[PDB]
Amino acid sequence: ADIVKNLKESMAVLEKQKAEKATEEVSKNLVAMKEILYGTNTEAVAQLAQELYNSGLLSTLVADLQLIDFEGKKDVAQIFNNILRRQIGTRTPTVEYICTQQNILFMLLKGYESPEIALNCGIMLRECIRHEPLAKIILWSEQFYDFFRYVEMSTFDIASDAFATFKDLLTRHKLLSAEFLEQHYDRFFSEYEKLLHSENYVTKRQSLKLLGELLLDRHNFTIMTKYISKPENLKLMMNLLRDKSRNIQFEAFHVFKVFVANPNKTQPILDILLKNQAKLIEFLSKFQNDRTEDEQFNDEKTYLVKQIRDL
Repeated sequence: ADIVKNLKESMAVLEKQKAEKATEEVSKNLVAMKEILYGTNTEAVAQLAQELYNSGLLSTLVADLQLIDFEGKKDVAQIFNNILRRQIGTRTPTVEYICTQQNILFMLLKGYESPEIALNCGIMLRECIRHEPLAKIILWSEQFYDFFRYVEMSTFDIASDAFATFKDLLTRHKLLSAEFLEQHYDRFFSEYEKLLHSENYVTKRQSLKLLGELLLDRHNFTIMTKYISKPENLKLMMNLLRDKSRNIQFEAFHVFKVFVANPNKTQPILDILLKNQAKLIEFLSKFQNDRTEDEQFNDEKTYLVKQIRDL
């Protein structure tokens, strides 16, 4: 693959500070590689693989993102996600590759900090997370907690893009995810509490929704038992219940409804509910009654009311 090497040569030229001739070579080979890569997803022409991996192209394309023009950056993402999906027999060679070249993952993560390459970075990153091995390397790294900064990042676009990656990492692979959340409880949920206190509307919303999703998965049962035993967390759901915004309240309900539904509430949790019994009934009875379509919701409300009434 002359192409692989010309792209690397052509990119090394850009990497300094001719630019037109290289800027134009780079696009061209970017287009050629896209064009080669449109064929199928174990024969001696695994020499092409050995060649790709050896050349270090996949890092350079990621590391050099910023020297590349806007349509170029889409090509890179496309090229890259294409190489990462390919299978040789049962293995996924690129997955094993990046296991040995972890800085590819950490460069992609770090891209959310660059408004000019954020969105390409997330495209490549969500493609990596598809693979338990790379998700695992990202979950167990300290760089993971950068997501709490990025999701409140800047512009709407990026922040929503970071969150989707955030979300996927925490839900796609259940056993690994449950495992992360158990080993990192205090740290993770202290950081998550900060998100719940956010003044940003999209932030509380997304986080609330994800929270309830995290807590209702049977894989996270212990994470959950714990979380719903903390008076502090309950007061937080309850205060989110009176948020000026009907979408926040709705999401807070779904976290709230878990604290109450739990057959064994710790004494502190019980006591909170009882302290505010009358006020709870009065809230629930009036709470978003115009939402009639959602049967499960109506039922949940009607149950909490009895439970509470039944304390």
